[PDB]
Amino acid sequence: SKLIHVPKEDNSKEVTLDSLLEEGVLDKEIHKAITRMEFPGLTPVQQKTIKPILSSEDHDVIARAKTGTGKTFAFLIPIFQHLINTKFDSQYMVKAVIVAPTRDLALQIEAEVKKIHDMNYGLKKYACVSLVGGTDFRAAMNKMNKLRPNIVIATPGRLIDVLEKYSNKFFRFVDYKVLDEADRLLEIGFRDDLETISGILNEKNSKSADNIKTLLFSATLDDKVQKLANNIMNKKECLFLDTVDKNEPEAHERIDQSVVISEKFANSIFAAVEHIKKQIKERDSNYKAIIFAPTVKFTSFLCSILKNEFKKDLPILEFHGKITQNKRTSLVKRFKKDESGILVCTDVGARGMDFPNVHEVLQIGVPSELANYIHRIGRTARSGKEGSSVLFICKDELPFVRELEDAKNIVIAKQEKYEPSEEIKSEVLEAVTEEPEDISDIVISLISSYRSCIKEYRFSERRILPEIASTYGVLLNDPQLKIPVSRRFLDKLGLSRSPIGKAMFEIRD
RNA sequence: UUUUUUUUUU
Ligand SMILES: Nc1ncnc2c1ncn2[C@@H]1O[C@H](COP(=O)(O)OP(=O)(O)O)[C@@H](O)[C@H]1O
Ligand code: ALF
Ligand SMILES: [Mg+2]
Repeated sequence: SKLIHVPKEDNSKEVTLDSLLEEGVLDKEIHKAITRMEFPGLTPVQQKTIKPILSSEDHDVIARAKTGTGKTFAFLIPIFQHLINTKFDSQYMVKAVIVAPTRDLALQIEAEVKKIHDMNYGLKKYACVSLVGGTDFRAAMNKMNKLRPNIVIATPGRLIDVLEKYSNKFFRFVDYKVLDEADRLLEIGFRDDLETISGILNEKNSKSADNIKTLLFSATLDDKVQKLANNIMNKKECLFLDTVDKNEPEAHERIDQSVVISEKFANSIFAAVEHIKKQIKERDSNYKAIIFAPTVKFTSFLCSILKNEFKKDLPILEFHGKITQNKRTSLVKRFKKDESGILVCTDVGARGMDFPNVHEVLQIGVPSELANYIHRIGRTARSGKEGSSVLFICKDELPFVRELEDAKNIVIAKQEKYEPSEEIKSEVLEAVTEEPEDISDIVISLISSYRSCIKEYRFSERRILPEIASTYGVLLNDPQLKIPVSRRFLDKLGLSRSPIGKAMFEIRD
């Protein structure tokens, strides 16, 4: 299919809510809802996408725009307009399906639809239901039946669950599907799900297999995503609407990025603690920050340390995929409203989540994928606000920083070294209540996460894996102590003949 | 001794 590039333009005419109303693109009812939100104007991605999405041209749309620049309303506004344009046709049926890679993001998008409803009660007739895992299936279906929604927001697993059973009842008249965080949804482990979803919707569509228009949105995408999305794009033309220059870095330029380089992975823990201590003092506890970590077990560990250090000064919130969904949703609601606090999380929170007025993003170690560096730091400096980010890594993780330069043109100007005092080490370690077995579990989770990104980040296996493993000895305050394991466990890892394995583990069988 | 997410509360 024919890809049509519409690159970034400097001196193009400003599109406004009024201009779109006057032009007949937007109806008064959606104009009213968005005007009442009192935004200074429409963001660049909103100006670029609203009219093309609503065009009668037989095309799909790909849109790229930086983190926090209003991509959500860029698709929600034209979706609502479509519902108004076709309001007397198939009025009890789902016309738009929006898919997101995390449950909390799907639920946030639903909350944004409700904000549109609250600014104009006349839009409540275009109802919305979320279909996400970790919620009661029957309760959600009762809501589908009661509200007969025109908009569904979903995560892939639960959507497939519902579609296998109820595609005929609600989904035979879909006109749009949206992949939010599109590049994430087309990686391995989501791509097959999106192809399943797309196939069902196309097969069940009452008009034709190519009726559905597909919209892809992300801060991180290019021409390669069209290839990955080939099996789910129906139309003969695809419009690529880009608000970022070809060679311009995808990271938001307003973020003051820095990197703090330690000799050892574990030292990044002490560096982050001292950094947070300094920010709390200098800002007089007026501090809202998000700190990312590589694994669930390490995130939980890091939370314990930060509570011991800082619970007297700020709330510390624990956010990852093993937190119950009820608690995930409640903590997201709280951290959205709170003026201060520290959110400690995995990449479950890297993309999409909009927590207003976060001052700083912190990272201990590397993200789960290169693109998530851009999204992680993009949790700050949203909707025209300022922000800073600090990457805490060890020397053996430096090839990640080089890959950011080579692959994404991201060059972090501020770089500094860190070495922990014996005082901070004692302070942090003495409060740790985890047993050795728990510490082993935590460090092993890190070994596995780092092993999976060696190729992508061009790490030296022989250096990074022993360094990560040595965290066990650092945390137990004995640097020659290796991780005690069995022979069969070493065999499962495939390291029973490796010198790398001998450096990491002691066969205490 | 589940590396980040992602149905199985259908
Ligand atoms: N036109 C606008 N002007 C200012 N802020 C906006 C505008 N549109 C949306 N926002 C706000 O910007 C924030 C980030 O939007 P979001 O859609 O989450 O960003 P993205 O999806 O591009 O990362 C939200 O709080 C949203 O309400
Ligand atoms: F691009 Al986003 F939250 F969707 F930063
Ligand atoms: Mg978004």
